[PDB]
Amino acid sequence: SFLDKLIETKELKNSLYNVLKHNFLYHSNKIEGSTFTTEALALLLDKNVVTGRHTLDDVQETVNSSYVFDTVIDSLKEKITHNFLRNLHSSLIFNTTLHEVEPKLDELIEWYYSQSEVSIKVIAEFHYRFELIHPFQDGNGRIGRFVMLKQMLENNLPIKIVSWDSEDLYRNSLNSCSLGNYVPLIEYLSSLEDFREVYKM
Amino acid sequence: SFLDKLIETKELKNSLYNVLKHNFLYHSNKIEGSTFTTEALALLLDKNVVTGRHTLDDVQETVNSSYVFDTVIDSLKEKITHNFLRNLHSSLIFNTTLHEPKLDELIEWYYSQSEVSIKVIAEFHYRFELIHPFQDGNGRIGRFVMLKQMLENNLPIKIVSWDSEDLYRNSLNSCSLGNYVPLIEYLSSLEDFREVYKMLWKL
Repeated sequence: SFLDKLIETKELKNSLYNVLKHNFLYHSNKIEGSTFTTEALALLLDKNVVTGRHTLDDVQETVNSSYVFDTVIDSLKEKITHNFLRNLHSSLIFNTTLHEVEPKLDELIEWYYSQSEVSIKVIAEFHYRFELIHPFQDGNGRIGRFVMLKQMLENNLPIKIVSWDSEDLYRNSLNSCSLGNYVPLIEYLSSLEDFREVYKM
Repeated sequence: SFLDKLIETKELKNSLYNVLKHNFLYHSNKIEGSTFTTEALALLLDKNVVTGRHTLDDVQETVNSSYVFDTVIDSLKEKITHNFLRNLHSSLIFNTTLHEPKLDELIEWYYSQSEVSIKVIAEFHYRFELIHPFQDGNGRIGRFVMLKQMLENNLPIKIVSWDSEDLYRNSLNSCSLGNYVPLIEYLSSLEDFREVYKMLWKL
């Protein structure tokens, strides 16, 4: 019923859609080095206004992140494919200084769509394996987290947004992980509060 | 000789080229509503960094103005054509909320002239504004063409300034076909850019 509210509340101001978009894009972009503050990003999303000091790459990648988010929500229920992911990537790196993999990725995808039920463990494993394959030059973190959110929303799972911190718990969690051992990432994701339960109002 | 110095310093930073680019783009963009200050514009051109409050369109149009400027200088001494102007336009409005016979007559008229002067530049300017070939960006494209024509014929380089832009628009208003005198008086009122920054090229 949550997804229903997300789609229905899309056009109204300060809604579930806009809040989720803001938090997710804020943390996900801040991990990758965006210098947008919460108010600067909110201002950019809402009124298309840029404030504070930023590189051109930061701004363009941010705007692209907004478009990619919208594309991800609009293209829910779609099967994750390589050309799909490349569409998201090229949409993400548009107008920037950028302007063995396929079989392993296909294997990962099949593994994902062979599950009887999807859980935080499955999503986390998909995340680490996707990062391990590393199909793209950059944005594997961003694209990967987008896919992660997509998977969470599609399967009515609790919405956990990877949050930036001062000790870098996310990256360290991915590092401590290894093949066959995804427990640190699962612990990290479980550590995070459910977004559904934060803004239940 | 000014042109030679302009070309030599094209690749150089904090040079005559960058001074001309900075001033010209500053005034030409500020006329159209850009909120970039001189320090913000200098920072953006030199280090590719955005500061202060701007719309996305302002930023993108500014950067586009930089690229278009570079393209205009690189295609000096080249003849102005419809595909050229359309190229300038598409380069100008890239990634923004948006994205003929009379014109040919004007172009042929320009390239049939024995000599080019401020009178020809002004007449071409007003006629270009009158045709208004593009939906938007006509002022910018037009001023680019003006600068191109000035540079090609070693004419005095006069940059249409935002301080004077009310006088520019009003002089443009007083103009009519066959009468481009107010615009000529206006351009003559403006200081020659060459003679302002003599330290950079002269002696």
